[PDB]
Amino acid sequence: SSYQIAVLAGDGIGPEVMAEARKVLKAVEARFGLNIEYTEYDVGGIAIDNHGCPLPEATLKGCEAADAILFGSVGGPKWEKLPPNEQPERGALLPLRGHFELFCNLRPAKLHDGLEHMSPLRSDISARGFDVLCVRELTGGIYFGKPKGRQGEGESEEAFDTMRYSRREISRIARIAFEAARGRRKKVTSVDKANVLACSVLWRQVVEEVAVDFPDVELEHIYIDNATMQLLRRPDEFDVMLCSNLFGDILSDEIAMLTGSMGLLASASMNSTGFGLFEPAGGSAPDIAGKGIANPIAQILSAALMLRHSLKQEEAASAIERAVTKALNSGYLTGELLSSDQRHKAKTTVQMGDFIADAVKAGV
Amino acid sequence: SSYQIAVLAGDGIGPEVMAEARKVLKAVEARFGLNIEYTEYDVGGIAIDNHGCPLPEATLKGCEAADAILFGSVGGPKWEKLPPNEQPERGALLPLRGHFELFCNLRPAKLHDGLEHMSPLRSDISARGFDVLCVRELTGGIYFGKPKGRQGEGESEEAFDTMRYSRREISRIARIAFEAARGRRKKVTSVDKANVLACSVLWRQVVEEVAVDFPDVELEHIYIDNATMQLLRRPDEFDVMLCSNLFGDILSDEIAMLTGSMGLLASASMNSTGFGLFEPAGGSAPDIAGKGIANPIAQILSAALMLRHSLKQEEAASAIERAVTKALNSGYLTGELLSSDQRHKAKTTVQMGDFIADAVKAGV
Ligand SMILES: CC(C)[C@H](C(=O)O)[C@@H](O)C(=O)O
Ligand SMILES: CC(C)[C@H](C(=O)O)[C@@H](O)C(=O)O
Ligand SMILES: [Mg+2]
Ligand SMILES: [Mg+2]
Repeated sequence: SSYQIAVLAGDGIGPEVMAEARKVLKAVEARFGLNIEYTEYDVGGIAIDNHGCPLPEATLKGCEAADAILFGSVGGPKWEKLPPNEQPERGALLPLRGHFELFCNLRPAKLHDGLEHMSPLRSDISARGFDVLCVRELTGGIYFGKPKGRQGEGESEEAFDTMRYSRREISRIARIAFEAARGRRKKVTSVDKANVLACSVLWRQVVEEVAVDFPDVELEHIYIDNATMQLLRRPDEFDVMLCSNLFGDILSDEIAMLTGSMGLLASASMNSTGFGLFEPAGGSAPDIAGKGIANPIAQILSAALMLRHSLKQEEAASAIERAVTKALNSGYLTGELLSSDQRHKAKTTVQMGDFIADAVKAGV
Repeated sequence: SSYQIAVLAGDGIGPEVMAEARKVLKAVEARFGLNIEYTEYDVGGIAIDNHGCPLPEATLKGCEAADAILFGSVGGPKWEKLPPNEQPERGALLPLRGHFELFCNLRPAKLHDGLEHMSPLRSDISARGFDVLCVRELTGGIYFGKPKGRQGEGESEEAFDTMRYSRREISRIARIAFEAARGRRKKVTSVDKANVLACSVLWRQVVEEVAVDFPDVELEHIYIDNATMQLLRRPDEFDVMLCSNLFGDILSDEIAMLTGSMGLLASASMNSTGFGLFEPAGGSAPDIAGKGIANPIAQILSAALMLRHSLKQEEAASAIERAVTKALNSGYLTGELLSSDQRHKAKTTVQMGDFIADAVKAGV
């Protein structure tokens, strides 16, 4: 039967990189005999312009009818004057995560062979490589906890946010981390602030409870402040990093920047039934939008993660991943991945998409 | 009149680096005619061993009678089996900050001339230098907010922590940041998560209120996740970074590690009357304790900050800072500051203290 994908390209470079993801997907559909239908919906900035809000009713209903959401990027200068609490990025993402109970965020990041020099780390550290999967709990903690608000006036006006976690919420994300570790390098590093936070005392406790089901996986705990430091000295010693909502927000961006290659990084946000939202790690880069410069790899790898986790099409997901590897080691690189004495070897967004789609079609 | 200093050397390397701070201070007392008396008290690990708790009554009362606290480092392997919530570091520091209302934490970090190569940043980034002062609010936010605890049992057992800030608490730390910026490079960067947290919406609002008193200082706002990334790409563009409690905990460690030289970094925690606690940024390094290897610079610069901020002895504080600079550019370096082909040029803890004290005495 026909899978149904909701396509939410958003703002900035979203539509131009989404076009290349669709191109690649068409090559995969033909090679593997998949029947996939796509419907496009406004989200973010474009939705505010066209409908008055960043997540229109029609869009939300469209996602409810889909097997997965293939998401681009949202936001730009034009809407920053809106209060930070009505801007498009938060306005679209928090309710989507909340509505669909997308509790599990996966953010894989690795240094690719040959591109170590783009990392902002010292060259002897980046030479060692790294490959870290950040597992972030997405629907609990301080993002959605109540009470939240403010009271009082004048000097004594106060605001409050509540961080809350239940054993059940911790155990379900921890299990995901352990199962992932089992397929990787069998180490989970859980990140908390258990010397200060009641939530973190419970976090650490529950993670140790879950660990009894995985005697083959090594478990260590690290404080969030220390983790930001250790990622700079020994990123090669981490495998799976397991984080609460806010800690994962922070650490995943640190790790992404350590690659030096955010155009290569994708993200999956999923619920327990396998429905998810799949997006590039980076932003909407409105200043390069419309010029065919943007790197479509992150959006293409988003589609690969969607095939794998939501559609259960492992062979098709793998084929995309290998087509990307082929591009990277055949010199098909975009401008931001070249030292700028090389900048004239740069491929455009379309050339990248064509190459990758052709590779899939050729049986890579 | 006689100043009174409470000396809390703590664990690990604390006592051996504290001895060098006292040595330097004796040279300063003679050169500037200061009358300072010191009383030593147990804190941390040693206090648990000798008194059953990390912050004995006698120690707390001793700090109440002092003009300032000169603090070493607390913690070590021996006490980690204690729950993270009874260990010495949290057990000593949170109640001290709480009791004395030490709302303002200053954590200056800079790359020193000639030591850029110790930074874990790529050499073209570290070559540009940086000098960032982290101002962290220390007594509010999620560290001390109520309610805090847990309820329920089994799968539905839940924990909670509450982040709370008042206009008054935000305005007082913001003013400190702006006044510091005014003496530095006239830029404050305020760090928040205003797209998610009610506290951060209020934070950003109050900081903009305070800014009207400082039309000469540039103000920008950045999200905490983005800040962790931008520190890796352009640390030279930041001057004063203004942070809430938890965000400052995280960012200040990231910045410290970017120096590559944590043995050079000191911290001040102060209340509005000028009483403070002054400590090295790093930990107690129990594995090198007792060998005369530890770098005493951080502890010596702690004493300089104490002279400046608590005792109002600017000339004496400055003299120490220049004696440290003299050591660094006369090849007086400890082992961790040398590439290990150079490791035999290393000076010991005592040699460093002697050199620095002699320099102060010679009128540096
Ligand atoms: C836009 C914002 C609400 C979001 C988050 O904080 O989760 C973003 O920073 C992220 O990492 O996806
Ligand atoms: C020991 C711990 C409570 C403390 C904090 O979180 O403030 C420490 O990490 C720090 O940075 O001083
Ligand atoms: Mg983020
Ligand atoms: Mg800390």
